[PDB]
Amino acid sequence: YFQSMSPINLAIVGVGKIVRDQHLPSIAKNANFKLVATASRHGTVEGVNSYTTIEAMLDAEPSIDAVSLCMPPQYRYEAAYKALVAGKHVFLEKPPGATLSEVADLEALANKQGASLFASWHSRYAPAVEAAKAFLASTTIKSVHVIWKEDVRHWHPNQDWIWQAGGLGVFDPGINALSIVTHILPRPVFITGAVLEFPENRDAPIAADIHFRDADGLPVHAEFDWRQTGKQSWDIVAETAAGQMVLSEGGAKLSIDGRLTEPEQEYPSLYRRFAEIIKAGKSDVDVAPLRHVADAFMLGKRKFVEAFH
Amino acid sequence: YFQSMSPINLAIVGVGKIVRDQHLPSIAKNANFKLVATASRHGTVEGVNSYTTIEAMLDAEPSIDAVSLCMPPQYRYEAAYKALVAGKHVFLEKPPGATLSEVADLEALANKQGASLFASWHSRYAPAVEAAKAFLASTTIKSVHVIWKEDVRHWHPNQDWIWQAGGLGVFDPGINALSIVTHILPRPVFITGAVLEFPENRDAPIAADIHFRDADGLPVHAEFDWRQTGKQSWDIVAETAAGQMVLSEGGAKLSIDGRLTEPEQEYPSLYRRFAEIIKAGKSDVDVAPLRHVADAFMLGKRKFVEAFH
Repeated sequence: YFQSMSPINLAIVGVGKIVRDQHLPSIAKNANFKLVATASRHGTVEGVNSYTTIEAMLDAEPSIDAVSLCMPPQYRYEAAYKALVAGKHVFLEKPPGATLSEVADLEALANKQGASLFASWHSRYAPAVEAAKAFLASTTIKSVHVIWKEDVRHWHPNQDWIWQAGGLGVFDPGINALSIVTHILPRPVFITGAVLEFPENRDAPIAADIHFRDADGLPVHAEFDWRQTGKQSWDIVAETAAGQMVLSEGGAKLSIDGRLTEPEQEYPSLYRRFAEIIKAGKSDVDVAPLRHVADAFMLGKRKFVEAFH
Repeated sequence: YFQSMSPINLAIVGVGKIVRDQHLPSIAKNANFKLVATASRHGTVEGVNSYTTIEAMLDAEPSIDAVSLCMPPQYRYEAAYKALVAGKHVFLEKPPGATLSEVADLEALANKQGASLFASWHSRYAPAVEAAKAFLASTTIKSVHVIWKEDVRHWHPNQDWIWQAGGLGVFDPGINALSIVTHILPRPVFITGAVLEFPENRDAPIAADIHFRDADGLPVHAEFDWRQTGKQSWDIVAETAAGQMVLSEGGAKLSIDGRLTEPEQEYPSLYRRFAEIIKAGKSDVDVAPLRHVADAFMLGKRKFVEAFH
């Protein structure tokens, strides 16, 4: 027989491009959620109750069940903490925190409160991702090459944050490839060597060359480059004995040998995942891609290339 | 009534100073262990069966129950992996791996095999550590200052490894203070800002200034310095309202207010801990201090100071 379900009452904290282009539109389509409030000193949503602080909102809106926290990782611990302390489920934007320690702390808090915490990784939900995963599982794998090369100027015009110590530099778009690889490969990998290319100012890298291995010694090469002004590349190529998969366009398209076998629904699947784990009563906090970033910074030979303006 | 127990049959893999000064002597005193074999291309132990490779030893000595792996983190994954694959308990030297990812991998392997894995942190077992921990628990804490300043020249004469990318630089002795703080404090902390001081060659830092917070905003300041040629400092000072604790000499001595309240038994307690968790059927892999190191490298403003010879 049919089981009726009331919506999960959702609040949004934060504003910006991703909030307008991705969050709000996906929420509007998702019937398992009701958007009941927003909290921000930088904007409101027409016809939705608004508050300037997360504490003000948690006080005044006791019907809230969950919160999507859309700010950058810098400001984000404190807000995630109060939400979980209130017992709300929490949807974290990518990467899930500034440090791994903050995140492991938030995770412990969440378990203790029975609240579902979620590290979203949008790229992991790009439309050819699961078909790559299922493929690689039936097949034997030889090598893996990750190419993620894009032009800063085009995507991050005049921005300061990316270059702060902590801003991650090229790892900012790079963690997305990591969030795919981590899901796609059969076995976990680890960094074996890394080179990090910094400008003379600022305190964050422009390119990286990284090698990984798994336990069976499968080699993984990753190149991240923020100077690729020409052809845009977001691919992960795997030499297989069945016999060569290419996943391109940030996980969007899959060509087995050359037989190129759906449309981009990343944020809508994130919200499906969030609805899903709330109803299962679980968390989904995979830190593996942020862990790879931190390892790269810890192991990386710090190489200086020029200046950037 | 009395319960009799046979020894845990132990193998040692690796050689060096710590093997002679700490491991072997502690093993010799510990009746819960029997040293049955060694594996190394760099030395043997008189009257103990010797092998050149860990695989040779695991084949020929089926009575082995556990292994202490004493090599540096570089070589150490592969050996830890084969041991756990064999189903042996594993005692890892500090830090437990080169990367956090390798360690999380070894941990998963261990659980899957039912084998006890152990990240040893010797300094955590320094003789005033538990008295600090119990103190801070009954008390309210204001601030925490960590001073860990030592002269390289004295302790690491002419060594190359410490400066490799991956060698950790000053974080090598610094992770020991981290391994205390992590145990001593009531709540977990996280890095809020960090400065990392590199020489012009090599690829690893000489000093670090690091700030942390916990959830209640308790401030923690840490200074690590490898140029302190004068007074040797390994202290962690906590301003309390009961009313000021000093833990000095790498966790060895405790002065509450000035009432300075045992002798150094780090490795013997490590082996007690290892015997203990094997009999309980559990692992003890606290990565929190290595996690702090990786965070520091990921968040750190990379500052250049001079050259080093």
